[PDB]
Amino acid sequence: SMSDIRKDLEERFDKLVEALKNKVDKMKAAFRMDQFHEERMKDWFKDLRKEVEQMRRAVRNYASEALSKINDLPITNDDKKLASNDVLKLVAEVWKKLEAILADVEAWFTHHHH
Repeated sequence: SMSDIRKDLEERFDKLVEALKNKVDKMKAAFRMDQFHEERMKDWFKDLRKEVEQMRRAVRNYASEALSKINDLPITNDDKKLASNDVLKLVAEVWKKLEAILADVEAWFTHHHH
């Protein structure tokens, strides 16, 4: 069924978001506003952008597989397109959440620093 496919996809998306958030939160709690820590944020931001890229890659892989499952269902082509539309909406929402996490910690450090 459609809802199973959707529900399972959204659960994977939510795990990526939780995992990214955990990584960012734990850095902020370890962060002291001193020099050693300041000079390292450049590299840590570099590594966080790689992480986001890797998760956006996972997002495409997970969505491609959901679309595969949808296209195997005994439903009309019209219904398949409606389903893929719903998948694409879920993809847009996990993208937005992943990008906000990154944007938010980048703003936290700029603001911490000004």
